[PDB]
Amino acid sequence: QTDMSRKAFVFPKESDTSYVSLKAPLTKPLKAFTVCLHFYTELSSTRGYSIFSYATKRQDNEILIFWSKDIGYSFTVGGSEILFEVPEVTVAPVHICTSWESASGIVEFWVDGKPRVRKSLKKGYTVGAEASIILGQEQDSFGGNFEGSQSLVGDIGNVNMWDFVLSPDEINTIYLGGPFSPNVLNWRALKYEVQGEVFTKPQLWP
Amino acid sequence: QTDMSRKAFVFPKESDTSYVSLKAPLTKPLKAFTVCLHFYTELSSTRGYSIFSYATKRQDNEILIFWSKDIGYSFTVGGSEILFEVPEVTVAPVHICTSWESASGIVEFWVDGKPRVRKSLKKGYTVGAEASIILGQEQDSFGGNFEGSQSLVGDIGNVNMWDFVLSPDEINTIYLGGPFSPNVLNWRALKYEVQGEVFTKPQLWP
Amino acid sequence: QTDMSRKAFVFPKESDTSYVSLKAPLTKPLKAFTVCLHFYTELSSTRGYSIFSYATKRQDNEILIFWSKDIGYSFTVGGSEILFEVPEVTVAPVHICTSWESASGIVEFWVDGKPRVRKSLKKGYTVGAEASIILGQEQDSFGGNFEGSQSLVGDIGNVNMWDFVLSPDEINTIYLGGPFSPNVLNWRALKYEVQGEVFTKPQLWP
Amino acid sequence: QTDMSRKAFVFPKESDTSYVSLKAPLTKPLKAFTVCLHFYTELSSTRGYSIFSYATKRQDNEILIFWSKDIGYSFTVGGSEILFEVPEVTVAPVHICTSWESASGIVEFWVDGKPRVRKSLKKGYTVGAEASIILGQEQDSFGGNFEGSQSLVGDIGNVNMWDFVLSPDEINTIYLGGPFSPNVLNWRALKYEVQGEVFTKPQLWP
Amino acid sequence: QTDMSRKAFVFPKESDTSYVSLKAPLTKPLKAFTVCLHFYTELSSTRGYSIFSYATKRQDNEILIFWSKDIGYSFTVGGSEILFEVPEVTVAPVHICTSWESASGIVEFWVDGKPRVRKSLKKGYTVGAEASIILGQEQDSFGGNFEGSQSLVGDIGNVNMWDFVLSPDEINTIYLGGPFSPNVLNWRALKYEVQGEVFTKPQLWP
Ligand SMILES: C[N+](C)(C)CCOP(=O)(O)O
Ligand SMILES: C[N+](C)(C)CCOP(=O)(O)O
Ligand SMILES: C[N+](C)(C)CCOP(=O)(O)O
Ligand SMILES: C[N+](C)(C)CCOP(=O)(O)O
Ligand SMILES: C[N+](C)(C)CCOP(=O)(O)O
Ligand SMILES: [Ca+2]
Ligand SMILES: [Ca+2]
Ligand SMILES: [Ca+2]
Ligand SMILES: [Ca+2]
Ligand SMILES: [Ca+2]
Ligand SMILES: [Ca+2]
Ligand SMILES: [Ca+2]
Ligand SMILES: [Ca+2]
Ligand SMILES: [Ca+2]
Ligand SMILES: [Ca+2]
Repeated sequence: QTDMSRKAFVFPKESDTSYVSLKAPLTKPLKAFTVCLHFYTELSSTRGYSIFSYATKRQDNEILIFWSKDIGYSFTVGGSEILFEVPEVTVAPVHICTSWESASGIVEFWVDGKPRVRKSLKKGYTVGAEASIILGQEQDSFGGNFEGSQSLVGDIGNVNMWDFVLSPDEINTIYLGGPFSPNVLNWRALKYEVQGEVFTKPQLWP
Repeated sequence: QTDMSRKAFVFPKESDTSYVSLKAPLTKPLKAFTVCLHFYTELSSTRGYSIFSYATKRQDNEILIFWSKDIGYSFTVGGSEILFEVPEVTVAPVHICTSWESASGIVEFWVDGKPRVRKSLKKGYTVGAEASIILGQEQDSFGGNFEGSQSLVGDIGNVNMWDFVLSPDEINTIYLGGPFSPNVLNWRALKYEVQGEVFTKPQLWP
Repeated sequence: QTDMSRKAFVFPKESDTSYVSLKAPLTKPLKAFTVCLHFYTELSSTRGYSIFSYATKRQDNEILIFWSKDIGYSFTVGGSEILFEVPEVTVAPVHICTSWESASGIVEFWVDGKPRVRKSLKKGYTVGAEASIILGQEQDSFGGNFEGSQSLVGDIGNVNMWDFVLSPDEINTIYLGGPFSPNVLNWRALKYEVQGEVFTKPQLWP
Repeated sequence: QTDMSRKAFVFPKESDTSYVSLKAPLTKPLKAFTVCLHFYTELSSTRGYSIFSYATKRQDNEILIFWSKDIGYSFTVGGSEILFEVPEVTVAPVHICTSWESASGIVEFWVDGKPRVRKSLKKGYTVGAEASIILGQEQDSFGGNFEGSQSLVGDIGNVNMWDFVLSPDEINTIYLGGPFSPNVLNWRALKYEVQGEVFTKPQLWP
Repeated sequence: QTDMSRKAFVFPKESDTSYVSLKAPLTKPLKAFTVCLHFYTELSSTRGYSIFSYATKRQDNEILIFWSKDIGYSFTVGGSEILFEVPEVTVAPVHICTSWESASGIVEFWVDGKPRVRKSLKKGYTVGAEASIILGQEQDSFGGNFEGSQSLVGDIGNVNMWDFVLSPDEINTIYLGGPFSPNVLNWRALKYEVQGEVFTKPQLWP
């Protein structure tokens, strides 16, 4: 386990080879999850990019968080998609927490600790446990077929994942930096492999 | 019996079918009232929607608070309508209180604790006590004929109603959240029943 | 005498008949005066209205503070006018103070405690003491012939008047609502008569 | 000598006859100087005006601070001139300090305690002390040839002048109203001759 | 050497002759650096200018920080350039810190203590120690061939340089004016040569 606390991955070039792959010894399929992360990039006015990409052998977009140019955050689970529109994008590091629940299909999207409206997606689905998690790229297969025009450029960090929906009060503790214990994927204890041109640096965000 | 403190109803998809019916003990006709409720929806740019629909067997729009696209809050009692202009709208949860008084016809409308100018409406009218209070839908008959295009999407909560006009000091306490106790419809002691795609979830607003 | 503290007059309808008449104990003519008041109205985008009309047998516009559509605050003394043009207006309660001094003709106009530039009006004039003071209407006879399109809609209150020019420091404490004592017209010791649709209600402002 | 503290001159109408003449005790030519003042006017919407004027038998614009419409502050020494352009202006009192040094020609212009870029002007020149200082008018002969379209309207005060360049730290104590002691022209011990319709009134700026 | 603290160099007119040379005590080639500085100029809307020019006998733009009109900051190493574009610019002093690392090519740019996204430049390059460092001008030969169009006008100071990439925390204390000690170029201990119309004055920025 590597403690990545206060560190961030830097993807400083547009490329299809640069990525990191994050391990998840997860034994059971996800009836719900939350994923939170920090990212920073100036691509938001140039083009879309993959922020977080979870894939399984049956489904290359099993969870994906994706900025889509001139729209906002695409959030898609099980290959079906919703949009959270962002009409005035800004150049700053941004903290997103997203969460999804099978029992109701409710999606929550939180940006910088402010909630977006709850939306419905994939009620009754179940996210596969045998999955490849990739940062820095969008993957179109179980572990590859990355597209250079979908790569992230800039920084990502504080990637945390839970197998349950965090309440609003928990998400405030995340954003404000209280203590917490992610039970699927944990930045304090991350297991990962780095590929290509990717660096670990001090985080820019406070 | 249910105490909904810190919980909100979620209507996560547009339909003609998802709604909740709220029950009131009142049998004395309302010579005045206040209703306060907190809600969050992104429909405000796309289309109109019904925030709070109060029908009586005589009259489908006995009280209604409604958002009209590019107009602002429509408010109506006894089927007669006034408009509160909202020249620009922002995506965030919004708390409104509205109160009406037959003896003067004055309507007050309050948005996030800031008052709109008082207006006259239906002086001398009297709202019927036999009531079908419905959230999430607009009703065009007593408890039915919902127009799906008028449905709410998103969250509603803290629905409280009083048989009298709250003073400005009380209304500030409602918004900032101090102690109070309504006598027509109390969120902390809410008789309700639920139909269709409706969920009770932790409230997104502090 | 009525202490109108915390209370305001509400004019909830257009009419040529809703008004209040304020009685001044005023024997000697005014070589100088100050008037301060709160009002709140949505007419500002739509048409002009009379904030404060002071009339005499010789002159129906002996003092008049008047909003002029797409122009701003007209202030007239003795029927001569100057304009404090406002480039754009916002819907919130407004506090104004106006002072005038015959011995110099200098007018000061204050809005929310911010001074507008001093101007000259009717140097050496003398305002009559035997006056009809009307709130809610503009008058063109001594006490009547109101014009409906000039009537106020919404609220007025904290109407105070002094037979001398307040300094900048006093006018600040008027806006802050500190200790002061008017001597021509006092909201805590008001003598008035109400005609038509007018109501006394809690004030909508701090 | 008169202590004008807390007081300001008021020019309440446009004319070419109202002005006030300030007497400097100075006898030795100025190789450097600073002047600071508060003024307030609405004319910036409409026309240029002479804020501070200094003239000599040989030169009518020996120092002149002048608002040039659609441009900003003109500053001129010895009849040559530079602009500190101002793209956005607002109706409020404004405090300016300007300072000049023959040994470099560097001008500093400070507006509301926030500095403008240093610009060179009349390097090596020398300013005549046998001078008439005028507020309210531009000045085209030693004491006269005023131009009505260049008169100031509104208020002027805190006129202070030093025969040396104040440091940046000193100028902050001016703007924040701390202690200082001018030696060419001192608002706390002023000599002046008021002429025409000019009034001394309590200042509007804090 | 001189302690220049609280003082800045003023370049008050455009020329191809006014410049200062800073004598780095530098002997071993730089595999990384940080340079921080304050500058203030109104040229940013009119034309580009050289903020900090480092050259070696082989290479006239060995490190160059430059403003490109309607583009933003150009940062170049070894003659290769990246843009940190700026869509809106304001007339105020600006503090920049910039860093580069040979081992990765990661460039950081910090404007007023806000980080720009990290970008890749000149991986594996090395920066020569035998160098001419010049402010006020761009240099196209080792110590000369200045272009008037590329001269700085206005003020520059607090120039500090390190032979290593400062962390985000260390860069914050620089912006906040906490204690630090540069090891390549130090404003507390500057060695420099001055040519032409350049002056040392008290700094305008806080
Ligand atoms: C989310 N998205 C559809 C915009 C892009 C990803 O889809 P795909 O390229 O992986 O097929
Ligand atoms: C308020 N409204 C008139 C815009 C919509 C509701 O009217 P209705 O559809 O119930 O007849
Ligand atoms: C509108 N006005 C204040 C300029 C003039 C009003 O004159 P009048 O309508 O009272 O006769
Ligand atoms: C143009 N100016 C306003 C800076 C100077 C005017 O000098 P003058 O010709 O009006 O006396
Ligand atoms: C402006 N620039 C920094 C991109 C290039 C400058 O080239 P040069 O003028 O130093 O030769
Ligand atoms: Ca894919
Ligand atoms: Ca893809
Ligand atoms: Ca209806
Ligand atoms: Ca309907
Ligand atoms: Ca009249
Ligand atoms: Ca009239
Ligand atoms: Ca002149
Ligand atoms: Ca002239
Ligand atoms: Ca060069
Ligand atoms: Ca060059």
